[PDB]
This record gives sequence, structure tokens and C-alpha cells, in this order.
Amino acid sequence: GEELFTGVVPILIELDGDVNGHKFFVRGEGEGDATIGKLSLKFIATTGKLPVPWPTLVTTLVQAFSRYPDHMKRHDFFKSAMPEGYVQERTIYFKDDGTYKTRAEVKFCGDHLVNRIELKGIDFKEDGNILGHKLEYNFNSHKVYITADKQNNGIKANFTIRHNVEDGSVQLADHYQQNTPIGDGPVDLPDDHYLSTQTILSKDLNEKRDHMVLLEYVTAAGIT
Amino acid sequence: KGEELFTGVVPILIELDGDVNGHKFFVRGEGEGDATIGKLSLKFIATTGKLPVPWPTLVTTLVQAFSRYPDHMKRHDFFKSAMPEGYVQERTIYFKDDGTYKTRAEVKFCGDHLVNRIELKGIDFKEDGNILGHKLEYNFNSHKVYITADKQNNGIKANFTIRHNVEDGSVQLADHYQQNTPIGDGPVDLPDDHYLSTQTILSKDLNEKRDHMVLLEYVTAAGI
Ligand SMILES: [Cu+2]
Repeated sequence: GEELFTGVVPILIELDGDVNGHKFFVRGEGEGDATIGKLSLKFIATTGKLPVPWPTLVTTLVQAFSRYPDHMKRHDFFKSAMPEGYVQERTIYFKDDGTYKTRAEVKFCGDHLVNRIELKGIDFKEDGNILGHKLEYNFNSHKVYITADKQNNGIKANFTIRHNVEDGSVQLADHYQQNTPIGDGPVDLPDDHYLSTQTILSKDLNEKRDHMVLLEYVTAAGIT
Repeated sequence: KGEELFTGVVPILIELDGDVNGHKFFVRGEGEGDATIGKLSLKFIATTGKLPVPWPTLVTTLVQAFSRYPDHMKRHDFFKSAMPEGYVQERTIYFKDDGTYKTRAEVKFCGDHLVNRIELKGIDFKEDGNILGHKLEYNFNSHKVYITADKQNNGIKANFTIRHNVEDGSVQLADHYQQNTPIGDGPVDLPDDHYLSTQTILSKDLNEKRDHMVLLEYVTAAGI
């Protein structure tokens, strides 16, 4: 399973979104290198201008590419579920605003890792930080706390994303995560640990479509 | 589940590994199929730079499972009956007074996605012919695909001639010889004689810098 990740893996991502009735579709393509915990991806909104800020979509848009140091290999649920993959479900509570509910299927199809997701958002304020497009185009570093979920043969994750707002304030998004293996087969169930993340967002200056270029480094830690 | 996999909209992921007269290329397609209305909506990207052949010559190669079979013809839908394990689709395409394509594809589900992964080999094409010379119009005519059962090989065969408009007003013919065999083993539907009637419309994405083809297609089965 971790065998599928010894080198560079091409990635396809597709997000079917609905936020307060506003419908959008995003496609991403690029590559992940789990030996160094690196993701390089470009996303396009194929439906025109997004109704939500790009940074609110970052956590939704493949943690199998986290670098798990050698002494932590037995704790890497994400890779062990491959190639059949895992379902990743989240509820994201934007503080003083609406919620995202996401379901994604992450698997291999031949040589590509594929992440297909539907996202539904409700209860957002039309003049809030999200529909009012008031979030800075950057992304902070976080700790994704992972715990085993033996009942469901998977894992759970909890973490709070901090979104910088244009006026200097911070928009919190509380993430509640569950992953379940898709196929029957042994999976690694981890002890408590976290993923430490870093993300940098840029633009293609010759790209006229609404888009986000992303580079991300992730390392598992919290086990000495 | 056979036809049951096609009651809604189904995401598609196609891949074509091609070699024509030694000129190598790779095409990746994504989009959606809706077999209830016989609709295909796809976008193709040549990842290897400009194609050495015209896009319209690749159209038939790049999922007849999304053909609309009317209720009273459902018993003759081989393509859906082989799902999710899928079928191998092999073709020989004879371009009159020119070279030949030989193709082999596996069409199957990968989770939620219908996947069409193809190898194409082209030989004996003329340097200043309509194909290598890029003399074909960017469009696609409507055809009838005649399907017949193939008892021994537990599959089907199909025969038809594609008509490619040439820039000078002439017409380039391409005789298709097709065989489909199920991958699983794996009870399937062997149809009476009938046909697929097709319409295809080809377009461009004005913001896409890579060589590409946007495709919309309607196909309905008839003859019974
Ligand atoms: Cu897809």
C-alpha cells in the first residue's frame, strides 16, 4: 500500500460544490511526492468565478501524500488503504457563519491518485467573510490531530483552520473528520499523532480562468 | 449491478497512449456521461504537446455504455451488462488510401468513475495525407454503429464507416472494425442486431492553452 507511494504520483481532483444554492465545479491536477511530503497542484473553477474564497476549499481539495518518517510508518492509515482507498468525510463549522459538509472518495485508478468530493454548504451569511469574499489569499500552517477509530476500522481527525481576514481579524473553521477504508483488507490503525502542514497559494499570471496554484508540505509527527 | 450503475450522471476518466508512425502522444479526458439521455460531456487535453494527428480521428477511440437504450431494448445493452468489471474494446480503423489505427481499450469502473484506458498504434500513414497533413475539418458527422452478437467470444462486434470532412470539401473515410469482450466471467447480454445512432459536436475552450478538444455527444440505440 505504502508501496504505491515510493515515487512521484500524478493526481486528479474534482469537487462538485453547492454553497447556499450557489453551484460550482473545481478540477485539480498535479503530483504528490510522499517521500518528501510534497503536493504541487493547479485548480480551475470550470464554472466561472467561485462563490466562496479559494482558501475555504483548500482542506477539502489527499493526506496519503503526507511524509510519515520511517519510525512512524505503522501509523500511516492513509497509504495502507490504497489502492482501493478511503472515504473522507468532514463537517466544517465556520465560526459565526455557515457549515461545509464534504464527502470524498480517494483512490488509485491505474497510475493516478483520484480525489472526488461532493461539497454542500448551508447557513452562510451573504455579507460574511466567506460569501463576502473577505479572506486573504494565503493559508496558515496547522496541526491535524489524528486518532484511531476502531469501530469503523478507520481514523478520525480534529483541527481548527485559521483563515486570515482582509481587515486583520481571523476566521475560524472547526474541522471534524472521519476516514473509512473503501475495500475490505487490513489497514494500519495509528496511535495519536498529528500532521504538521504548510501551504502556499499563488496565481498563474497568464491564466484567465478563476484558479488556485498550490504547493504544500506535510510531515507526520508527535511520536518521538 | 449492471444497468443499475447508469441511472444517474457518471464521471468519466479517459486515457489514450498513442503512437502514430512513431509519433508518440498522450491524451487525457474528463467529464460526465448520462445514459438516461445518451449524453456525453467531455474535455480532452493532449499532455504531450500538439497532436501529430487530427482530433477528429481520435473521437471514436476516446464509452458506448452511455448510449441511451430505450426501455424496450434494454435486453440488448451489452455495454452496461458487463459493468462494473467492464469490457475490452478492440478496433482496427482503416483510413481509405491512408494508414491504419489499431486500438485496445479497457472500459470499467474505478469506484464512482467510468474509466476508458486506451492504447493506439498507427502505421502506414502518408506524410502529406489528410491525417499527418492535418487536412481534416474540426467537426464530426452523425453515424450508425451496427452491432451484432459474438457468441463464441461472449461479446459483440460492430462495423461502421466514419466520414471525416476534409478541408477541400472531399471526404476521408475510416472503416471501423470493432470487437468487445467482457473482462469479468461474468454473465452478459448478447443483443439481437441493432444500431447506435450518433451525433457529436466538437469545440474549444478559449482559455485552454494546451492542445485540446471539448466534446458533446448524443447517442441513442435503435433498430429493434
Ligand atoms: Cu473524475
